[PDB]
Amino acid sequence: ANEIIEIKRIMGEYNLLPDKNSRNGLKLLQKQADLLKIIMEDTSVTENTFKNIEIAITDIKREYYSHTVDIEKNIHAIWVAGSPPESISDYIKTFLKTYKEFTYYLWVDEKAFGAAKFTSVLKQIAFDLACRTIQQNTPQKNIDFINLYNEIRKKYNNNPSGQQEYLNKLRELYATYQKISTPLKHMFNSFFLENMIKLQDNFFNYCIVKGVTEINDELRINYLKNVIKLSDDDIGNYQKTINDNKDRVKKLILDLQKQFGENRISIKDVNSLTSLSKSENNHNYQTEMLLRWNYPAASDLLRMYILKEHGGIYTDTDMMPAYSKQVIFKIMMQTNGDNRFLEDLKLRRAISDGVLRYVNNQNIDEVNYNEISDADKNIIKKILTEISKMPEDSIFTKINTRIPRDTMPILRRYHLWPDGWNIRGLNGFMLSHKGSEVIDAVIAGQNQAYRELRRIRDNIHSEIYFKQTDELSSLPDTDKIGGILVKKYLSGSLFSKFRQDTIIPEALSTLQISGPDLIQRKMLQFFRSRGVLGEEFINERKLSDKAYIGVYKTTGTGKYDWLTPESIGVNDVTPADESTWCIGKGRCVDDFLFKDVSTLKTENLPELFLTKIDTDTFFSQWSTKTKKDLQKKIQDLTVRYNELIDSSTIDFKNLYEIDQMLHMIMLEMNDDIAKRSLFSLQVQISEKIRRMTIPVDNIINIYPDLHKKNDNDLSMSIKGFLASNPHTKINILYSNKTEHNIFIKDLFSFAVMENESSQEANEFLEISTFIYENDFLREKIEAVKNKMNSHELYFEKIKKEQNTWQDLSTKEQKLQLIKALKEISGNTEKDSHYDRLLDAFFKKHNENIHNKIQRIKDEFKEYSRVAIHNIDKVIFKGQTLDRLYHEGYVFSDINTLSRYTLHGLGITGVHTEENLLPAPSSSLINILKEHYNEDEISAKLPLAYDYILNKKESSSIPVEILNKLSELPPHELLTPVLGQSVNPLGMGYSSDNGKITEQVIVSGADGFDNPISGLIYTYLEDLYNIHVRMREGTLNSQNLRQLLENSVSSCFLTEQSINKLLSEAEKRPYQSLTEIHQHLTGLPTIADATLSLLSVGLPGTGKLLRREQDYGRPPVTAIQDSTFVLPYNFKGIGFNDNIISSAPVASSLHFIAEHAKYTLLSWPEFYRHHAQRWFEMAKGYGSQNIDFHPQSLLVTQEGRCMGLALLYLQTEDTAHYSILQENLMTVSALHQTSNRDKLPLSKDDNSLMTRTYSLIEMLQYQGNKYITNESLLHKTAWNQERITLLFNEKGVKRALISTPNHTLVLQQLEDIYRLTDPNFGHADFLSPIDALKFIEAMIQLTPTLQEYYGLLNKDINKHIQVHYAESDMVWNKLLPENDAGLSTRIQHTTTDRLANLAEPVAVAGISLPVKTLYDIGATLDGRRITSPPTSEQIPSLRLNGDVLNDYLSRTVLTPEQADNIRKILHTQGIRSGTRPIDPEMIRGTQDDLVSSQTRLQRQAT
Repeated sequence: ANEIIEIKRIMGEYNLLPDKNSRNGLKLLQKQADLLKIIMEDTSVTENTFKNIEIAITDIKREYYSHTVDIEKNIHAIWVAGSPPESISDYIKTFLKTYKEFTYYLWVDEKAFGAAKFTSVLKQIAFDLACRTIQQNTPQKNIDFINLYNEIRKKYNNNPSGQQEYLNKLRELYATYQKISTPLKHMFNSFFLENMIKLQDNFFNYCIVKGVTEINDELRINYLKNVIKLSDDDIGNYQKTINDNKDRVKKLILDLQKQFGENRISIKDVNSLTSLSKSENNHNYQTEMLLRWNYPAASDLLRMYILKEHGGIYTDTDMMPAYSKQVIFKIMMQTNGDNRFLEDLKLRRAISDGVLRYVNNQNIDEVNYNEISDADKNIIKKILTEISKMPEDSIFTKINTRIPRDTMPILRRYHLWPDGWNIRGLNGFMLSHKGSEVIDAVIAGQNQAYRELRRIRDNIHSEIYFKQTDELSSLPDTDKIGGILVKKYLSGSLFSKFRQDTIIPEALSTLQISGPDLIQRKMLQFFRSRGVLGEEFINERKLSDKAYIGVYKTTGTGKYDWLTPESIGVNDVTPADESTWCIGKGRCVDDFLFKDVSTLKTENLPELFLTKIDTDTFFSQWSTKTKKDLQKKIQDLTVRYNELIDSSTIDFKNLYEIDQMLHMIMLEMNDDIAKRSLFSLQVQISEKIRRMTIPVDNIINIYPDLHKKNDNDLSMSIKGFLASNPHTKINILYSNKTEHNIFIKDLFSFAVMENESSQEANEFLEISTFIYENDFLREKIEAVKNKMNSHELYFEKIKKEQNTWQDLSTKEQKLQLIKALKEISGNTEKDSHYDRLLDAFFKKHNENIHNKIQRIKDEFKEYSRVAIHNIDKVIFKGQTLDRLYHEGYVFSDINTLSRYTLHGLGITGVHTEENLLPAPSSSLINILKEHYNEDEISAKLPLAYDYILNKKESSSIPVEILNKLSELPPHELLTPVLGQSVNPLGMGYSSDNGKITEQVIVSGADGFDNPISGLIYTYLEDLYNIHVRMREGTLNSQNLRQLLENSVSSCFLTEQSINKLLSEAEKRPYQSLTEIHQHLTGLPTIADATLSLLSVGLPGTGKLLRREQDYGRPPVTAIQDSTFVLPYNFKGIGFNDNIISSAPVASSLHFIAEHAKYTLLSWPEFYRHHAQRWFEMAKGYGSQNIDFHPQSLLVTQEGRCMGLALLYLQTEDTAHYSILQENLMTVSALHQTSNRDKLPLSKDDNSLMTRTYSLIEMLQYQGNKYITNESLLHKTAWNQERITLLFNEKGVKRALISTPNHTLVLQQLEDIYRLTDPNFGHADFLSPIDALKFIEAMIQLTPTLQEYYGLLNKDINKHIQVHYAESDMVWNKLLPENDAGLSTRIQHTTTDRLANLAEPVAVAGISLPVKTLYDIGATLDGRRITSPPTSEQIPSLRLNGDVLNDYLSRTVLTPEQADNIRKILHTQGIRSGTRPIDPEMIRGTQDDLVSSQTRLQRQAT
């Protein structure tokens, strides 16, 4: 019925429109067709009659229409720097002659004539940095390619007479480059692309600091001077190139305007486009300046910008209009039955050359005719003579002018390669009208493609090696892109000599980021999104012939019909094509600018290098005035700045202070070089913030909507997350108060309407049609909504028991509810849907919500992990969210506030409102790709998930695929929450199309500091206060400023904000917290506000991070890798993640036996019985340093202790190793004291323990994932000689020795090989062979130990694996560098902190040091003491019992403090949660004669 009434509404609206041939009419038609398609496909009432289906199909054939729009009379072309004008002018003239009323525009970037020199300088800087990095990562092997390259760079010498020689030498050197091993080539590609990205980011930060709103040539010159030592000769060369290009453009345009008139052809400046400076496009044009390997071609973004802005026809300056009927006919008549002239490229190219010369009144028979037989030469000559005899103005025909609304036809090209016909679309020719939707779709696709390209940098934990086993389809894969860039850099230019088939590298076309293939893909997706109007353009997952232009008939009973094309195209086969630009036409050598990079200013590139400041060289450029004025501030800043940079954790107090004072130094200093140095410091701080990441606690929280009809999606999500990981704790949160308030709202709304089941449906549709046929239509809808909201406001205002108490009972107290509804109603009657039919409605409401909850509970009653929580019981009394619940809050964002409040309370992990699913793993995608196509995976995944979870087989998937899916464990096919990382600022955020939304909130692990949570708490309190003030109707500037005078959220307090807030308050007082947020800040979501809040505490780095968002960089609060997908299209929520191609590797979990021994009380037995044996074995093979630091964190062998192993891989020197060792000892002691003895810890110790455990879990998952993957780490079987030659010859610093149940670490610390086993500690050796023999012997130590490692009664040589990598930055990329400071800082327990200070406190009339008071254990409101209590905290200081009893169990406590403790215990009390202890603090043991001797000796000394 809803579908029928929607049909009626849409027909009513569409027939009354000012112009049906527009966007909204097309949208209405599309949605009508879609819903009618559902209706026909819906067997709701049988299949009706074949006649009804016939009616439906005739109707859908009818309603399509055409809605044709004309095209603007404009022709566009893009001028490319260095293009000779004498070649372009011919095609300009031909297009002007063919199209009479069209206006030709030549688009020229006046401010980028020198961009080629700048880009080449950046490219060679990047290549030299990559070469240096690769050389330093492979010191054992001397790569001769690098030596040859450096030798060539040295022998460059003379510039003017050696540029061509240098280019040719590089051309030959590419052949030598194509000889190194494949991993080296991958290293070059990855490093080269990454270095370009970093250099572009450095240039953009230079633009940010300089405060420039436009990028022009002298800005590039200044940047080059500030980066490299740029001389005056180079600036002269740059300016000469700029002037030469300007003169060429001026000459060309002057000649053309003289011959045709200065009104038909003119010149446009691309900087007039409003899309270059648009924030969404984030300056991808500048990036394309650099990441471009088809130099002679124009840019791909500018075409789309031009077509969107002005519209019309875009053409390349290398193309001619298509021939007319007569020309083709005469060509056939002069060749008889030889169709080779119209199909072979060479012959038609010669014909095109001849016709082009003829039309422009040049020497007709001067055609090249190269490599053409004499007979064909003569035939072409007669053909050209016949054409020349034919009058002009009839040789070229015009393309179709009319066009469907919101579409972009694409030129189609047919070529006759030796292997057959190649038919592809080209971006060389387009048609569009001003502002069509497909242009916007293609632009969005280009932005997404550029974001995905910038993934090797923006993502810390990327992939370096892929094995390139299978690669096809879209392929944005960075490895191939880097390969093409290296090809372009070294081997001159592309297209050299021969290129695959007929000088056409199709692989290039499939690899182009924004080439024709991306446009085709986005057009296909747009047409699919159109609906039932779209399949006319869709032909079996490919674009049909209707989308393209210049389509020839496919059925010519042999070849094609070159007489009557379906649509008219253009003659893209042109003598000035790339076939001449490759060899014949002179290659552009003005685009290269040699620059030796031995003079690189390393200290001015914070993104590339990490520089620690000092007082010697940091001030070697400042002016004397600023010197000795701010030099001292920087000098005493160094000590904190260097330790902040060289740290594993982030101290937010230190960071706040450092950044605030750097910003202060900025604001009060007037200089340009010192400001640049301090900005470099700020950029280093920002990069440090971005590199740090903290784990997530493997918890998913789902806040479902209990009003959706379908409930299988939530069950599917819960089951998928249960199957993804055997430790993922699932929480489902709801709120009885929220739905109760929703029900009351609906009741009041229906009542206030009253103030104004087939039979009931028929009556309602009759009433709706009756009011649609008279004045009640289009006159009271907005009245209904305004009146209901105003009466909701008024009912909120009156505040009776129905409001404050909300009638939470509804058992007997429905009587006053009914009489109140009568009072609010204007019926002045009885039982008017109030005494009757209302109790039934209430019963329906409660039964629906409660049965949904009951089904959710019962379906997962056997799983202890799935917990159903009620929000009303978790929140505290009197909080913001509690007051929102109590007063009555029914806005759609109440769930967002609930997520924020619940995270503030303490529950961590992912928070989401919709039904997320774990992302498919790489194995699942590989299985799917073995039978399907990449574009089909997104549609076939729901069936695969159904079969994996519910075991529901489908007929749409081959049985072999189902068997393969059933073969693998479910947790090998889905990606769990565990292992995901977030920014150290705290809460992350999901994203779409670059922007960040509130669909998913991923919070950091518990224990780690979280500033965003506190900022959100304070800001939500402020928003609630503002809400209350607007509700009361008493708000003005004064009290608004006073209400926000103490909180951080006062940086939004501008005049316009005040005016907007007051106007909105006067318009509609009762508004939502998110709406108030939008009115106050101007940002759409709270997620966008958080960075602004943080910039109050980080005035320098906060603004820098915000300002880098619109320069291509991801938001600092965004998520890189998405392990979640949405359950309606299966698209990742990540910023630059594509789940289909970049799928995460499956992690092999480790499972132990259920009877696993060594509980927490019995684990020390293992060390107790094996430590001495381990020591003897270590001494029996030669070891000068043996140290024991056994762990008590992991009693069982789950994860085979791999997490701990990875921590020992984090260190690379002995000092950091010792720091990590002692910190792990402290954490194990804390864990033993907490869990084994059941003694509560202090807040600091508990947080440290939680952080260490979260890190251990995350590293365990990551290590298990890395072990079972071959591209990342090279697995090897046990072989002593192989391993020792691996360390000696190949060169490896770190390796993991993995057994079935354990993991050992082997490092080359300094010159001494350290073998670490988390049990028994580490042993040092002077040679790898000794370490390997000791490992094998240590395995064969005791049958208990051998069994405990899972090597009992099994061969050792075939069950121990060795894992390593080819270079150490592989390890640096895999291992996260935010390890909570365990490897750099010495973590002090609260007892050590209290012992450090010496200040006894006066408690109960006696003096007691704070350390001893803590050791006794003093609980303030159920929490240990961390600071010395003041005079107002003593009476409330209780005493802990268990801690005290343990304290007596440990120490002897001589009477001199035993009496003091007696006084403390009697004066104070014992907290009820602990147990009482009898006073038995005495000391009378032994004799104090040894005490006499000890004091005698100490006085002696």
